[PDB]
Amino acid sequence: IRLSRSALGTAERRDSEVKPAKDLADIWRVINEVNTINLPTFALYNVERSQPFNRNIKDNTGRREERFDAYSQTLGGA
Amino acid sequence: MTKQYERKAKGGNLLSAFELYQRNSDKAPGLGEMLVGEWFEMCRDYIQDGHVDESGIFRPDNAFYLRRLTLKDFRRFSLLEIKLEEDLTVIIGNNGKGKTSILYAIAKTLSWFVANILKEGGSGQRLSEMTDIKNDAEDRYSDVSSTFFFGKGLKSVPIRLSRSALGTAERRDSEVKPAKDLADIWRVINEVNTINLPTFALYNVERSQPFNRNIKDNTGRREERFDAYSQTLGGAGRFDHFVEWYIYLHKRTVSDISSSIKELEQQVNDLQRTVDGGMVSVKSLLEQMKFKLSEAIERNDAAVSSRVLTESVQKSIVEKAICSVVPSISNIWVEMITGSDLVKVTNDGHDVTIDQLSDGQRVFLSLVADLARRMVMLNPLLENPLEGRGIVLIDEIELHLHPKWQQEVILNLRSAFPNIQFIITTHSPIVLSTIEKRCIREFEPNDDGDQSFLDSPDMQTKGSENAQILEQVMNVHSTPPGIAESHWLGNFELLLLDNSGELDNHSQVLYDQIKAHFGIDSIELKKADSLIRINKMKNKLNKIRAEKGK
Amino acid sequence: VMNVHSTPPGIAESHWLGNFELLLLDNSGELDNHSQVLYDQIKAHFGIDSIELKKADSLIRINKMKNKLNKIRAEKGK
Ligand SMILES: Nc1ncnc2c1ncn2[C@@H]1O[C@H](COP(=O)(O)OP(=O)(O)O)[C@@H](O)[C@H]1O
Repeated sequence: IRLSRSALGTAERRDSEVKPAKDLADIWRVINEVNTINLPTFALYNVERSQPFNRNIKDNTGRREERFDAYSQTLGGA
Repeated sequence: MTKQYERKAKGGNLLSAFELYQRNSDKAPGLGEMLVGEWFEMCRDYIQDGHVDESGIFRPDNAFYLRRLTLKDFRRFSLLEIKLEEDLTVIIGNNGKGKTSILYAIAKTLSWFVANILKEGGSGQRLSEMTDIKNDAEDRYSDVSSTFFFGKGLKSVPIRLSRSALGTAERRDSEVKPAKDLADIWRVINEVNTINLPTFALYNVERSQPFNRNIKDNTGRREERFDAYSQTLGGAGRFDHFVEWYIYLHKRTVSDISSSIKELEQQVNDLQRTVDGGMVSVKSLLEQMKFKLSEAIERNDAAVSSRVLTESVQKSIVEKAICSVVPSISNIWVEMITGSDLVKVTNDGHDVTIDQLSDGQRVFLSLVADLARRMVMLNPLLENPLEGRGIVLIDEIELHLHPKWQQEVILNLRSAFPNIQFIITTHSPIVLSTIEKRCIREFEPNDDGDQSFLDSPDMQTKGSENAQILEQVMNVHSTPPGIAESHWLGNFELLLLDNSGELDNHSQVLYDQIKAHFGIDSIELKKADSLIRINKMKNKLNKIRAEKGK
Repeated sequence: VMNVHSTPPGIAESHWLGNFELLLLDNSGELDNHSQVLYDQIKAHFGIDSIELKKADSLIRINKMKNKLNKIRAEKGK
């Protein structure tokens, strides 16, 4: 998988080659929906962690109980 | 009534002189101008007197700093009393030992000073209900005590911040009256005639903001002298405010007033002659700029009457403060890229912007830049505004800093800001290696808050080895205890000591695996070889002694 | 690995052991006025139980008896 970007004000724009990642994640998602499987975990813990306080707002964001809530803001840094 | 006040004021007291000035302020003026001004030019001199030492650093005659702090039932501390150094105090300990709580309490105490400096009879921050009162405390209340020092005239100004818990008979009240008195002195002396005010800054863990490229346009609030007190004791410094102020300085340096006031005068001269004959319609709706001319005349005398430094001079001072403290930064300036003005720096010979800066460099840059801006804005009467009074609290001074940078983070800060009392907390022994032993307050590993005083370490940390400071001061083994390979040298030493000294199979296999793991010329192998050498020589000496006689 | 000194280089007290090495090896390995002054400074700053003073006194002991043995050997080598 290759991520590519061109600078501002450039006539020629470079594209990204992200198809194999889509294929692998499609395999994971389709197999999981047909029959439950174990899904990989992708997390990023950058400097944006260590923020003060906890449970700032009620955070109406999508029912933490459901399984695919584990991928929400998983690579945000905090 | 006034005889004792007159006698005491000549002896070196400002509070009595302040009371005399306040009491004679509302009396009959003119005939009593000399007597009321004599107290003014004794209270103002107390805050303004100072000499330049042999090192070329302005040393105030009367320094302002906090002497001792007492915490009673405040969080994990049942009763803790702390004595603080005049220049630099370092608080060290394990996690959850209350180091952050001490800085938080000092910031809350300084909040009242800041508030009463800003507004007449202002109210500072006061303790929390939910999290500040000690749990399982039989009194359900807490208080913090401060004993600031402002020269021989004010040897002690006790400050008490107190609070009760959720549900009590008597609500404990504060004793912020001396802080109000001192800040009232500062404010009214400044308002009668501009003086230098102390800077109180708190830098918490929450100073690692990722920075925003979008900054609000300069409305004018970032150039007021009383803007260095905005969110100063609030954790993160206002780096966006610094960026706006720096861009303002760049714009006013590249534009200046001598290239605009003369143009306004020329336009007025042309238009007035044009409207001389009549038809003043070309000036009735053009009178707005003629009145804006007088408006620009105002707010400009304040730049000459308050003895503020030139904007170019302020820019140069801030730039040289930033570059001489941050190691990677070489120079900093503003460019008009695609119209908007943005700040660029020089990191390791490259010209990245602020948003491209790493978190380690950006946080330290923001800290030093905010401190320099606040000192420059609050100290307009000094040749070097960085040599001004103040108390700055920094939590985790080594945050996001490489060990190479930790060896020079204290010396640079002390050199840039000589007259600020720094109260810091650290987790690194590399920083402690550059700090005097007298400046360190330590929490014992076996401490649940029942202790009453913070002692200095027994070993001199300044100029010491990192391993020695890790062992004696921080009680950390040089090698990791949880790694099996870290005990091989001691096991080899014991297995060679109990044996006759010859390398038997048990010692030989351990030596071989030590060689295989650490390497051919690791320190462990050299130490093992030296132990073999000394054991062989000791055996030789014992054999010689046995052969000498029976 | 970190490419960092274990002892800070910007501290004047860090080079005191090396300075003592120089001022001790200069004449024959014996103490004199400036060497004794530097030893007193090391003792007062680092302390009595500090490893710095232990290294300094071990160095003094080694050098004094090295000088004695050198004189003994030079006596018979003439
Ligand atoms: N109100 C309280 N009552 C009792 N213990 C508390 C209270 N507030 C905090 N603590 C404890 O005291 C410590 C506070 O941590 P902190 O002041 O940040 O110390 P450090 O900065 O050294 O990590 C933690 O161990 C916490 O559990």
